Amino acid sequence: SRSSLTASMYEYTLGQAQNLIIFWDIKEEVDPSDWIGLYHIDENSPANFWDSKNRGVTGTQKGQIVWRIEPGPYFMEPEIKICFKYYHGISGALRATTPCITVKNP
Repeated sequence: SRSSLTASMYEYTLGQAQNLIIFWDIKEEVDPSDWIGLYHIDENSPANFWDSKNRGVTGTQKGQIVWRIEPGPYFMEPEIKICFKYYHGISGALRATTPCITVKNP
């Protein structure tokens, strides 16, 4: 079994009761420098200084963080394509990623 980063749903409409939970299940022995970064699917710098998961992803192998996708400065488009990315802090090596999540803005 390999390291995985899955999500409750890969499509979220803004202003719904249904929230998006991010389930990470990493088989690698994790470092306390690990994190999940929330970046827009954008043809730009692969650093993509963007949103992220805070405390709770601080080098934990497996767990979940539920999050309300609210229409803020990050969510301006009619359909915001985002992706969560669990990086292993050592070398900043991408350990796991979610499919491109379609955040729809009605």
